[PDB]
Parts: sequence; C-alpha cells; structure tokens
Amino acid sequence: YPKLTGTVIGTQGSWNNIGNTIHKAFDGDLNTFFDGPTANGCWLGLDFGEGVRNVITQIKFCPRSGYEQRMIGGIFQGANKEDFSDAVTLFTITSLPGSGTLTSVDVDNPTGFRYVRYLSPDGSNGNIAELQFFGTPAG
Ligand SMILES: OC[C@H]1O[C@H](OC[C@H]2O[C@@H](O)[C@@H](O)[C@@H](O)[C@@H]2O)[C@H](O)[C@@H](O)[C@H]1O
Ligand SMILES: [Ca+2]
Repeated sequence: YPKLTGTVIGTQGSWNNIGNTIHKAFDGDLNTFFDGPTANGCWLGLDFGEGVRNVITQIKFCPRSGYEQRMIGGIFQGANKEDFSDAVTLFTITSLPGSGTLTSVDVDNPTGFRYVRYLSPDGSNGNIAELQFFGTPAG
C-alpha cells in the first residue's frame, strides 16, 4: 500500500528553538529529527484532510540516532477528531528500535481515520527521526 500524505500536525516549536520541529519527521532524511520543546507531551502526525479517511495498514518509523530509547512506550493512534478523544491505539513501541533505519509494523484495524499521530512517552522530547503511514482510502 502507498505512503499516505497529509498536513503535518502536532506539538509546535523545538528544543532550544534550534528548529528541529515536527516537520523533520517527514522530510525523508533519517538524519534529521523532531526534538520537542518540552520533555513530555510531544506528539506529531497527519491530518489527511476534511472528508478524507484512510485505513492504516502499516507504520514505519526511525528513532533519533543516539536517542532510540526515547521511543520505547510511544504509541501510534488513529482518530477522527483532531483532539484524539475518539482515538484508538494502532501500535505500541515496546522494544528498542534499530538505529538509522525504518522499522515497519503492520496495523490490523479496519477503521477509516482522518487523523493519525505518534504520541511520545515522558522524557522523550518527542524524539523521532522519521514517521510514515501506509494504507488505503476507506471504502
Ligand atoms: O533534554 C532534552 C535534550 O536532551 C539532550 O540534551 C541533554 C543535555 O545535553 C547537554 O550536553 C546540554 O546541552 C544540556 O543543555 C542538555 O539538556 C539532547 O541532545 C537534546 O537535543 C534534547 O533532546
Ligand atoms: Ca527526518
């Protein structure tokens, strides 16, 4: 299934205002990463757009090099409300992701979502180098 496109959404700003914003997780470079402005609460994802819903069949991600531990416990969610109050967890990261590569995980949830995100665990500053969603328009 193809890589899904959308509008990047999530935590605004970056650590020490250096500029490593959420957009660095979608730029195709595994060397660039999102470094959030706070230790906790950081998240990033996509809005596929009004009236657009995709079924998610796979997620790929790559940790920030040297900070792979900061992804453990992170979750990926799908939702149809931008505040994620109706979210369901699509996958939970429970082991250390390999450095410098995209780890691919299958998703088995038939629901169509307008919104998807990665919700980072405490102490991570949202650290992630790259994030990709795959799937198909909801029937
Ligand atoms: O705390 C978030 C922060 O963690 C690392 O930096 C930790 C500290 O490193 C030190 O060398 C000092 O620069 C100190 O100011 C830092 O808090 C990451 O390298 C950084 O990007 C950021 O994620
Ligand atoms: Ca990147």
